[PDB]
Formats: sequence, C-alpha cells, structure tokens
Amino acid sequence: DDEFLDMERKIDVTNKVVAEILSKTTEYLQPNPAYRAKLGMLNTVSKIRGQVKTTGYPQTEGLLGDCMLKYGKELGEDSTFGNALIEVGESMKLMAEVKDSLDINVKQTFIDPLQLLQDKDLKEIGHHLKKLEGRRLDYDYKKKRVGEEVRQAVEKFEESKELAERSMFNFLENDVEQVSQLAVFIEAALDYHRQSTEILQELQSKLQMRISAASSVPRRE
Amino acid sequence: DDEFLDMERKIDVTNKVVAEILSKTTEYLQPNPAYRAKLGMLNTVSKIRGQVKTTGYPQTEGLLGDCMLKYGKELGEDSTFGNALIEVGESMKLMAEVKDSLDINVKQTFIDPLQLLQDKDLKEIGHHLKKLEGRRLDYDYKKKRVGKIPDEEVRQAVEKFEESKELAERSMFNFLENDVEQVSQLAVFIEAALDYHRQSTEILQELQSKLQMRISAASSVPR
Repeated sequence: DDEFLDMERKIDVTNKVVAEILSKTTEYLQPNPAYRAKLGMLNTVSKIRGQVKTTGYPQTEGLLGDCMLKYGKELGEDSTFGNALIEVGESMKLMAEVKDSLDINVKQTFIDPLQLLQDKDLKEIGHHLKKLEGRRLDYDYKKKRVGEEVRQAVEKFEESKELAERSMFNFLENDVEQVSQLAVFIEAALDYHRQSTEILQELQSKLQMRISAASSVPRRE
Repeated sequence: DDEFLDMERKIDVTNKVVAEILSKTTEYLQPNPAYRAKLGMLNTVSKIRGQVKTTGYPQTEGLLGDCMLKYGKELGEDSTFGNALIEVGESMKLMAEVKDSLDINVKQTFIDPLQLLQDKDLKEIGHHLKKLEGRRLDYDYKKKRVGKIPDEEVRQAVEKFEESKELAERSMFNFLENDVEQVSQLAVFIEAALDYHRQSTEILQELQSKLQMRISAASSVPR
C-alpha cells in the first residue's frame, strides 16, 4: 500500500507536467494573449488545424514584413533603403510561414499527442483511482457491520485496488513513450531554426551586396 | 518645386517606416505586452567578473524549461521521463539565454540606433521645414502688401525664405543620400536574428543527440 501512494504521486506529477508543458509550449508559440486561440480551441485535437493563433493573425514576422514592403515601395525605386526594405520584408514574409509551420507542427505533432495521453491513459487511471477511493470509503464505514453488503464490498475494494495498480504500473513502465514525444518536439523546433537560418542567410547576402554596389559609388555631397 | 516636395514625401515615409519598425521589432521580440516595456530599458553589461546578461523578465523558453526541471526531479531519480525532462529543461535554459541576447542585441544595435535617427536626423529636418512654413507664410504676407511697405520689407521676406528652403532642401538631400547607412542598420538586425537562430540550432541538436541515446537505452532494456 506504500508503493501505491508512491506510484500515485508520480502519475500526479505526470499530470502536472503535461498540463504545464502544454500551456508553457502553447505560450511559447503565441506569447501574446490577444493572438493566442481560446483554450477551448487549443484544447481540441484538430488533425486539420494546427493553428494555435487567432483567425487571420499574420504572425509577428508577417506584420513586420507587410510594413517594410508597403512603405518600402512608397519610397520609390530610386531609394536604396526602400529597395532594401522590400527585400527584407520579402524575407520576413517567408519567415512567417516557417513560423506558421513551427506552430502547426508542434500543435498536431506534439501538443495533441500529449492531449490524447491526457484523455486516455490518465483519464482512465483517474477513474481507476477515483472509483477505488470511493470503493475504499464505502468499505470503511460499512466494514463495521450492516446487513451480502460487507461481502461484495471488499471484493469491490480489491478489484479497484489492483486495477489501479495495473494500469498505473503499466504506465510507469511506459515512460519512453513520453520521451519519444519530447524528441518529436525538438525535431520540429529544429527545422524552424535551420529553415529560418537559410532565409536569413539569403537575405544577409542580398543585403551585403546592395550595400557594396551602393558603397562603391561616391555618394553625392 | 516638386524636386523639393518629392524629398519631403520621402522623409515623410521614412518616419512612418522607422516608427513602424520600432513597434513591430519590439512586438517581435516580446509578443507578450508584459515585457515590451522591460525591453526598451535593456543595457549592455560590463563583464569584468563574468558574462551574465540579465534581462529582468522571463522568456517563454525559460518558463517551459523551469516546469520540466521542477517536475522532472519530482518524478524520481529512477524515472526515464523525468530524467529526460530534466535534460530537456536544461537545454531550454540555454535557449532562453540565447533569446535574451537576441532581445538585448536587437535593442542595442537596431532599436536604439533607429530611435536615434528619429531624435536627431529626422527631427532636425522636421524643424527646418517647419521653419520654412513660417518664412513662406510671412513672405506671402509682405508679398500681399507690395507698395504698402518698405523695399526691404519684401526683399528680406524672400531671402530668409530661400535661405530656408535651401536649408530644408540640403538637409533632406544628405539624409536621403546616405540611406545606404539604413540598409546597413537592417543588416545589423538580420545579423542578430541570424546569430540567434544558429546558436539555437546548435543547442537543439546537442540535445536531440542525447535524447536518441536516452530513448534507445530505454528500449534496448529487458521489459
């Protein structure tokens, strides 16, 4: 009955992390409350929606991209800054899709998975623990003489007791499944950073050249 | 005199561009309004006794890492998931530290310099033009009164009006001629985001290597 209390506190900790990792992650994607979907919407596992943001939100990078492009054009094709702006905004727009993906890939590939874990094994463990605890109470009170009752009460207490140790031990003997999940997250985060590097590197060059050409001519005084 | 009016429309767009980049950049760094302010105050630290770049605010990556550290240890020295959770949380701590540098460095080398372009170069120009509206409004006054006032009454009204138009003109010209320097400021910015992503890719990988082993060693085991 000791292991029990110990395996329990562990699933108990397991629960706290899943929720926490979920919110902390979901937040990592959209730090701004204004552009972070309702929890109700983020609580659904949509195999056709990885959206973590609110309908239409261009993503920060997109907003930084639109303005550089709008105003860069206004400045005319004769201004080095306006033309560079158009190129930088162009890049920023492509930086918004690479982010849209990070969001999506993490929603459906890491968050929803941790959610199915919540809605299945954990919830199941819960009822096994909740039924048990309940079975445990009606027995204490009853084991002090009633009137076929004391009988099928104990047998009910054991069923629920083992059944609670089964699914619970068979989960704390699972671990590795959750660890593989984490990995799925790091992988998704990896493309986002590598792909964001490639775009920025491209832009970096496109800008290093513009400066050079413009700098190899004596600016009018 | 559009050659003039064209230069004004430009300097006009510039500010709209500049101010917009200042807010969008800031929101980029800190989507969460709670720390946008705590970000415009960031200073570069001296490192005589260590390299600690404090921020004054958490980074999402840091938050997340904390939760994994806290419950990972709580799980148990024997738990595989907690053991993995601890290692992953630690990485998150570096991810955060790298985030702090993007904030600081973009603030220092892109936002402050760009705010400076406002508080000085664009201000000086906004001023000369404002100064010219007066001469131009005054000029047109004495002009509407030729024959009703001295000869120097209108002659001066033009000089200070032309000596001004040329001041606002020459001033707009120089700024628009060195915008090369601004594409240069954008280059300092991209360099910042660029650096930040690579050092992030560097951390993630190190961890992914360790995670595989962890997952492998946890499966190539008896039950």
